Amino acid sequence: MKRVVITGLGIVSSIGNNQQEVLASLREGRSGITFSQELKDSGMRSHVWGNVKLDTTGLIDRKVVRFMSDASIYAFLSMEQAIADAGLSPEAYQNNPRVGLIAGSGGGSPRFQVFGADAMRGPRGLKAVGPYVVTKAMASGVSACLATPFKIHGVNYSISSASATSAHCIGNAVEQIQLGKQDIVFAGGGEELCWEMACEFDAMGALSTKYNDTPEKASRTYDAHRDGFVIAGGGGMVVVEELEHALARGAHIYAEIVGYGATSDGADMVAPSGEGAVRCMKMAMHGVDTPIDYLNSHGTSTPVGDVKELAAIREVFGDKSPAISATKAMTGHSLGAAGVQEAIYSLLMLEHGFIAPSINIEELDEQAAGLNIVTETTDRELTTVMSNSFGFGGTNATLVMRKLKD
Amino acid sequence: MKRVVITGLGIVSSIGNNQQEVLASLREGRSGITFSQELKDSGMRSHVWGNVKLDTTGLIDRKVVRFMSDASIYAFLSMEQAIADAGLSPEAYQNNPRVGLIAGSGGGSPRFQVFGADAMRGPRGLKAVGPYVVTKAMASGVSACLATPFKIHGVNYSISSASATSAHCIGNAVEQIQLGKQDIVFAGGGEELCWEMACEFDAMGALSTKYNDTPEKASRTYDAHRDGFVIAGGGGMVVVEELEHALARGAHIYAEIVGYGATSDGADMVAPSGEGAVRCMKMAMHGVDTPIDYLNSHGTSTPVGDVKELAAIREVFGDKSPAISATKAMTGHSLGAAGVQEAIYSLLMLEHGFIAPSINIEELDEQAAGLNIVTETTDRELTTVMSNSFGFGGTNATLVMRKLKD
Ligand SMILES: *C(=O)CCCCCCCCCCC
Ligand SMILES: *C(=O)CCCCCCCCCCC
Repeated sequence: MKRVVITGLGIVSSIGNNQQEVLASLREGRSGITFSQELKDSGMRSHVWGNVKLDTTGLIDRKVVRFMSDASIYAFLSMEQAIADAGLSPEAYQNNPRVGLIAGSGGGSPRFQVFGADAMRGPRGLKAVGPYVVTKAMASGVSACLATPFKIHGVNYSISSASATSAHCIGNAVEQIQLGKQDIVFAGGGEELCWEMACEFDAMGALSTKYNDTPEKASRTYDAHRDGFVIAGGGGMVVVEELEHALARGAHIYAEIVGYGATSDGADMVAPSGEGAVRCMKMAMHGVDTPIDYLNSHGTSTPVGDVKELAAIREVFGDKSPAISATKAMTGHSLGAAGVQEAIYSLLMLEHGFIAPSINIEELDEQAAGLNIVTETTDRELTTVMSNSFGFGGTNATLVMRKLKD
Repeated sequence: MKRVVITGLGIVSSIGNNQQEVLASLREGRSGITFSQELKDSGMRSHVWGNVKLDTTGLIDRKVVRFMSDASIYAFLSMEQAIADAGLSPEAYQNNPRVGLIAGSGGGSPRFQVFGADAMRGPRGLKAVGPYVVTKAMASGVSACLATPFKIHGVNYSISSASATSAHCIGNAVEQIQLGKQDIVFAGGGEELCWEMACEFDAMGALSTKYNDTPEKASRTYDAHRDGFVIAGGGGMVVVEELEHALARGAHIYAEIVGYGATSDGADMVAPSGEGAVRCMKMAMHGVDTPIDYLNSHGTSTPVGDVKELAAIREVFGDKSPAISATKAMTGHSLGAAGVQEAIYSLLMLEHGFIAPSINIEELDEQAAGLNIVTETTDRELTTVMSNSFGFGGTNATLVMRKLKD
């Protein structure tokens, strides 16, 4: 029954360590992809990634960071930013039963799980493993490592759904507020970047391997010669809040979440059916009586995936399709963190009135003909935006956000 | 607004491969803990575990099982049982937008995450890794691997929260129905059992190590000489359904879910605060006009944990406490699968009118004095039952289930 808005955001990504840096990159169509000596040394074929350009050493208290893996660290930093951006003080959100946290990652921590196994097999056994691997490697690490130090008393758990992970976290947060159980819920996620995890993707042939010499051109959603996505890492968090509660404290409102769709393909384990995406987008548009001005597609730069989504978009919008752009062309695929980060990019476009470009399209794919895929930064007042997130196992999520009247 | 009931269940645990075996074990007070050569050979101090005594070979189609890890296998078999028990046919739950699945695991698959890293570092590299490690190792493996083959079209994702994982999955399923978004939601989870995961717990001193010579006595919740929990694996699944929809199809109803609590401690990373549990139980009891007849405790058999929960119980019920028993004394701690399996044990006690015994208590802990702890199988007509699930990161979940009027 309650209305839900976003009143704060935080982000650590391949194209910026805060929203100011991210805004700059989006407007310039700047790539965050670099060559990775780590991936190459591991024996992989894909040697490019969207890495976080930031030394996190000493940014978090020793007694707090000892339980964390990179996914949790990225999410933590993003939350600190979100709290400051939202203008919330400790006395308001801490030890408050009406304030919760829903954040997750797609793979937990392959790095620390492998570390533990490797240590256990050495001559020092248990002594070499140490007592902190469980909180670093458990699937709920991102929520557990944040809810505790931030003194959260409300809901506390992680939602995981591969590449749709953080989108579902935001959606579930919305639901908690609509149910009247929470007034504020920090929602987002994080994902570490390491060969331990990346090699499994390369092994299934999902990663780009043809552009290692020109890193910034590897991620090329919609380009006729795309050859897989570029793995990335990072984190993001947004403050989901009940409308009256936000207005009562004089919060800055970025937008209202007016639609949330969550569906399942029930078809293929790794490829989207398209049919599920159609139902997801429609579900998210139910009751939304303003046109979608911009759509931030899932578009990972894969042969099948890119066009399956475009086909879904055509069926949903008919001859009234919105401006479209795939920011992954610039940032790479941050997996579990993709949902929240892309929701954030969309919010920035909505807040500053511009559409970020879909870069690296040298030869548009035949199946993309006729659609308005923006390839250059465009100034334009936007009112309603949509963001898609699809994951392995046929899990779909769509979020629709709209400016609040006045 | 909608009322929610459980119309089917499935389970694969250390004390039974279906509800018939589980029921017999609960009544007899039979342990499912055995000696593990695998754990001993790995270099661990804890050599006992609650293993699934079932050969799963050929129980799942080749093309489907190739994408799964053990957690998914256990959950899959549990879902098959639940579907048959619920009396649902393919046309009833398949390709139906109103039917979903919410199931998870606490750690995904440490075994396959390590396999991938090991294979990659060998002479075959990517070829040895293979194309199936991602779906086996990703945190959402359990939901992805079930939703796809069972043709699920509704919600599809995993909730993870350490030892409260599958309890939150059931609670979220309840919310989806209350929101009127789904008519049926399969909820539960699974967890693999392997040294790759167990050694990290031993490394932090969380597992029992003093009773390897007498495996069946290692797990002893509330006993003065307990020394940590006994790790276990397995799966569970329940059919969460809207009341009218269930009645309309002549379904057998085990009970109605009349309360669901989800809170956070915001205190310690590994130990429960007690305060969070109090708030969680009170939240789940709100509006419930009948007394709690039986409480299936979290009780993992750890020095600190066991008494913190007892203190919370005492705070909530005072001198009028319900009958209490920790089934983990029999089954071991199945981590991510604990929530749903224990909900199932509780439903069986409600359905068959008996209280399972809290075994292995040779010297009751002094802090348990004055509480109604049951140590002998006791026939008694139950009407309302409660089950607690707490996890690392201070995450709490409580479910309250009650019989439906006549
Ligand atoms: C998006 O759907 C692509 C798949 C993301 C899965 C989450 C990350 C899993 C890492 C597992 C490492 C072996
Ligand atoms: C319950 O809270 C006890 C902790 C369970 C955490 C989930 C299982 C994580 C295993 C993988 C990391 C070692």
